[PDB]
Amino acid sequence: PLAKDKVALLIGNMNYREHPKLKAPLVDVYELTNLLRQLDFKVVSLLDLTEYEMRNAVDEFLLLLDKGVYGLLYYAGHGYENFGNSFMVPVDAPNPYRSENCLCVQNILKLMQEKETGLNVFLLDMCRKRNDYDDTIPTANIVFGYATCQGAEAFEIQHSGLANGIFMKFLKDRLLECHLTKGKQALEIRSSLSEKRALTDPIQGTEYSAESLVRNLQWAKAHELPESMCLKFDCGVQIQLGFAAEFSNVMIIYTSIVYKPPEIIMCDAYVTDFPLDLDIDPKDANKGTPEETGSYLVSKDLPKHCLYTRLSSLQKLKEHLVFTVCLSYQYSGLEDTVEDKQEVNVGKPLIAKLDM
Ligand SMILES: CC(C)c1c(NC(=O)Nc2cnc(-n3nccn3)c(Cl)c2)cnc2cc(Cl)nn12
Ligand SMILES: [Ca+2]
Ligand SMILES: [Ca+2]
Ligand SMILES: [Ca+2]
Ligand SMILES: [Ca+2]
Repeated sequence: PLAKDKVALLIGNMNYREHPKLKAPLVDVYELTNLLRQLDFKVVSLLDLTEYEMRNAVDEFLLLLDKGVYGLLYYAGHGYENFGNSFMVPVDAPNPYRSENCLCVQNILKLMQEKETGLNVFLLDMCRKRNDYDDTIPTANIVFGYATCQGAEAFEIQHSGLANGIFMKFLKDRLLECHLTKGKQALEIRSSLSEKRALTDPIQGTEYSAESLVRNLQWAKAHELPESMCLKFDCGVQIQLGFAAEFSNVMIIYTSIVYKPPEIIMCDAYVTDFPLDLDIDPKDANKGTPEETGSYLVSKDLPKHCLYTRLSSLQKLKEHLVFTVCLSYQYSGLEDTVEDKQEVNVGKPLIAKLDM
């Protein structure tokens, strides 16, 4: 068959405020978005959403689900279940959980089933609490997937490894064209298909469509990365300031000295003074690999020799992304290093441009 569009939303919640902090979602969201973009999906990938951010994100995904489109929703993070109703827990949720602070899976699912979409895929990779087992209880083209592990230890053991994410295996094996570890865990996959649907089905391809143009530009607005800069410093140094997206809400910056002038024999440069809403620890800025910042991106896909800084949390940017690049310089016979600065405005990078 054909897809009228291919749209995907991936949420990975990790940095929980009142609950144990998970680690696996970063990896598996990155890997699955890589897969999905190779399958022609436009993808949003958001780490660490609070209830409000998470609800706004899901609502705009649901607003893109239209007659004939193929929609994938993926969640990883803490979940709970009560009485047949499963809940995705946002990172700001209190302890104990409540339904009031959480997004109910079944509500998203009944809204996905409403649309007359050509394929709905909804995959959940939940860490349950230890004792939170299933309860005693009494369409469109749909694939529902639901994985559980009991406890963060079992979750993080089973998700340890590269490439071994349950739903990425499932989609590769079953929707195109990892040892069992200790603990309690479960997988549920349910499907109802009128005809065969696959993620490799062509998009119904338009030369001349306003609707297609709107869909592409609405997503592309949320993914404008800053136009990489080279800063002139008046002492004759030039510092190159480069950018990369790791997620829709995570940007890596990389600073490098592109040259020193004749008179300067020692030079060093770095970034500081980021917006407070992003909560950047400066010990996790200015590192000598992007791996040291906590990025999936490596020093062999990002360019060499830079100081690397990871700006996560870009959806929390109230205003403009503004920072100071600092220079240290030392003249050919001088006893002391000179310091210099310039302030950079970087705009509203990535999902920060939605301004919500
Ligand atoms: C419309 C487009 C950008 C889009 C989404 N939109 C959002 O995720 N919107 C959002 C809206 N608001 C907040 N937010 N509220 C407060 C702080 N952050 C966030 Cl995180 C996300 C979501 N999923 C998809 C998939 C495709 Cl394909 N496109 N797309
Ligand atoms: Ca239960
Ligand atoms: Ca993994
Ligand atoms: Ca604002
Ligand atoms: Ca001095």
